[PDB]
Amino acid sequence: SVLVTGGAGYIGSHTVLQLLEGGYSAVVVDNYDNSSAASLQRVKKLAGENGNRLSFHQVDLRDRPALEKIFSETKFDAVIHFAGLKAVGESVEKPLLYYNNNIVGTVTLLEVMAQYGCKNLVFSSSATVYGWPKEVPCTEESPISATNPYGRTKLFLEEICRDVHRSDSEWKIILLRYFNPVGAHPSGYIGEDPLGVPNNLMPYVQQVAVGRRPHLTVFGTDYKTKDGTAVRDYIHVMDLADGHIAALRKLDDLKISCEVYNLGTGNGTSVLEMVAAFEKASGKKIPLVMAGRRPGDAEVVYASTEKAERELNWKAKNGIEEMCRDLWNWASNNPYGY
Amino acid sequence: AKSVLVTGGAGYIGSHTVLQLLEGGYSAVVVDNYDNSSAASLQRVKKLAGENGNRLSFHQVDLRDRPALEKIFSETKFDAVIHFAGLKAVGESVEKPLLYYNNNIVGTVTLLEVMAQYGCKNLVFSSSATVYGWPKEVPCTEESPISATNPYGRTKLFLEEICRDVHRSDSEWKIILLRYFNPVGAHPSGYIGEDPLGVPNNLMPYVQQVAVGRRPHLTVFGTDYKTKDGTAVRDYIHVMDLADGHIAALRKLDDLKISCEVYNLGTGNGTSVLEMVAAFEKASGKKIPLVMAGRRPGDAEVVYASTEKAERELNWKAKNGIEEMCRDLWNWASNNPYGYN
Ligand SMILES: NC(=O)c1ccc[n+]([C@@H]2O[C@H](COP(=O)([O-])OP(=O)(O)OC[C@H]3O[C@@H](n4cnc5c(N)ncnc54)[C@H](O)[C@@H]3O)[C@@H](O)[C@H]2O)c1
Ligand SMILES: NC(=O)c1ccc[n+]([C@@H]2O[C@H](COP(=O)([O-])OP(=O)(O)OC[C@H]3O[C@@H](n4cnc5c(N)ncnc54)[C@H](O)[C@@H]3O)[C@@H](O)[C@H]2O)c1
Ligand SMILES: O=c1ccn([C@@H]2O[C@H](COP(=O)(O)OP(=O)(O)O)[C@@H](O)[C@H]2O)c(=O)[nH]1
Ligand SMILES: O=c1ccn([C@@H]2O[C@H](COP(=O)(O)OP(=O)(O)O)[C@@H](O)[C@H]2O)c(=O)[nH]1
Repeated sequence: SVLVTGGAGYIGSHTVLQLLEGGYSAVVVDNYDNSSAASLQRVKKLAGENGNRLSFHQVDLRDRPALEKIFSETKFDAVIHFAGLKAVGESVEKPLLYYNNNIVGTVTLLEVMAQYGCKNLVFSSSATVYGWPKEVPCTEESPISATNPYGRTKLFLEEICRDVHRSDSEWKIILLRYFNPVGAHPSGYIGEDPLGVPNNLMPYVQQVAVGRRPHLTVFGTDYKTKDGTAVRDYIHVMDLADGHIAALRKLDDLKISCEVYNLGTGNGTSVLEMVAAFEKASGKKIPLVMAGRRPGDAEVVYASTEKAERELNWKAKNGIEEMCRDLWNWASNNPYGY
Repeated sequence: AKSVLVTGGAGYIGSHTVLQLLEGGYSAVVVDNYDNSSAASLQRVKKLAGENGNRLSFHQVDLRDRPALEKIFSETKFDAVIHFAGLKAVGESVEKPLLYYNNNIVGTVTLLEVMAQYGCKNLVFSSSATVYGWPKEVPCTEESPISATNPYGRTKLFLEEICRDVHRSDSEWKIILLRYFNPVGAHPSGYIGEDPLGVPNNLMPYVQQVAVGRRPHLTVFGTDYKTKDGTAVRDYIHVMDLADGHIAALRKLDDLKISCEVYNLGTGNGTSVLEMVAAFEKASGKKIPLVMAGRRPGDAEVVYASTEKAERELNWKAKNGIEEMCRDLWNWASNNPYGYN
């Protein structure tokens, strides 16, 4: 039995489905800031028999009575915490919004969790905590420093989790630094369906590919990379989902405390390479506006996979070609989302 | 004709600072939740401010209570906000980090948001020398590396960062981050001073608690340091001089080429824990039984301020020395041994 925060969202979507399919039970809480209930209806059907073990509610983590009601009626073995705003660029423009939602929401969740004696957490952290890396592939113990308010929320919230653990050794925490999840379930029955104007690269791309946005703005062209565009470690959302189930099994291992794990593929890809990958998979051509660097972006970021392999027995198995096929497969069949 | 909201204004530094605002011609509205104070301090500031008492207003309000705070900002054109409110004990922060993060960050964020809503984007923030961490170079300059070593110190580091983010987001904001060193003492009248609720975590309130007989002994946190007496060295400033620094900061806030500046408020001198205990014993005539214990989680070896920048840009320099600090502490305590009764 698992509480999934922001589980109507992109990665949450997929992870819930994986939980359901792995024998677990799931309660989702989500305020539908960047998702709708409709995504979980599709996870329900897609999950088949196991779909009877999913239940979901419209709750803001900051609504403490609403969240208390949730933990009242169910004992949680673990919380998986995906809820938050996640856009570097929105961040720089709207810092309070982000410290409000991410830190206040999370602090409330940690407080309620303790109050009801659920003290095992998997936390959605981000490669953004590496800020602008000095070193080729970012290890877990690389220097941690943020560059923008979203980065700082995640960095701050990791430090806050370390502080909780240290205060109270009943707590079992795993911090997962996701690099750049992309793709969809290969069925194409679910996928990324952000509300509002999209912020992430590939939901923006899919929407341009389908008529919903006029062009993709490329953020920066003078980077010190082989084609001038920024480089990221793009990872198949389904691999990312699976790594959460491995986090979950790791939670009651030997003597875990407050462990951090990168979840990436270890390979860097430029924004243009991603475009071109997407165009290969889609056969559609993406109009591009070349713009300046987006405030807050790192230049090259990609994972060390070694710690996650050694300790979670987890590795990503899909490559770019798969991520784009699955995305296109979801996008083709679901051009307006849900 | 100037109007100031003081968060945490019932507290040690807030109380003294509110008094100096009043004597200074300012009008002050205080919002406190009496988590670590009582109304008595502001009753007493009123009387002491004399005629200027008429310009003090005090509401009992938690910064996290957004409706209440909106009400306050509705009814009064505030020219600037001094934000003192928060939990401050590093020992408690380690045991209860959520309390600290919750109160300190939710509290501040909600204030920043209400301020921005009602067009009051002038902030003077209670930061702390604790964000200097374990400093490589002393004196500690406003340019030096910043860092925290415990939850409390994280709330100040993180909030400075947030203020910096808010500034970058929105150039209307003018923000001074005041890094207090170690406030000590009381109004020389003896009529007000520090009175924390429950167990004091700061060194000198704990000392005066032992001296009047509330507390059996002072635990010395560290005797194995690389100081002249092996005890931790800090920069202790008269709270009354700290308060004048706020007046200096408010004046400064009315300068064009300001946006988000750090100023140290210290004396620039270091004093061991045992030197402060010796100086208090001289001021009071009391013996302070000492338990020698280990270092406190996060404590720095040596921390004192560079005063250079605050001298040049704020036109402010601490005027009281250690003897004066201990004289007024004792003048307040002797007569109010258990605080506002
Ligand atoms: N997608 C990425 O590239 C990436 C990379 C690293 C880390 N992350 C983090 O992973 C998590 C999930 O990412 P995602 O791509 O699934 O984002 P998403 O927006 O698809 O999902 C997040 C969900 O959180 C919900 N939510 C937001 N604030 C909430 C609140 N206060 N209370 C309740 N629900 C709330 C949203 O409605 C949304 O459904 C986030 O914490 C994000 O910051 C994402
Ligand atoms: N005193 C020091 O040694 C020192 C050193 C560095 C920084 N500081 C900072 O200076 C500020 C003032 O310190 P102080 O010595 O006056 O402490 P204090 O405890 O006397 O003052 C804090 C005041 O804030 C109030 N308060 C706390 N949380 C509140 C909330 N959520 N809403 C409303 N009121 C709230 C308390 O009731 C109290 O009156 C604090 O922010 C502290 O962290 C103090
Ligand atoms: O409209 C967009 C969205 C993203 N990106 C770039 O694509 C990469 C992936 O960014 P995204 O926002 O998806 O994730 P982030 O790396 O910020 O977590 C980065 O180099 C972004 O600058 C871009 O150029 N245009
Ligand atoms: O009960 C106490 C409180 C404080 N200190 C020491 O006194 C100095 C100042 O402590 P305080 O907490 O007042 O100041 P901070 O350094 O936290 O701002 C530090 O070296 C503390 O270790 C101590 O020995 N015993």
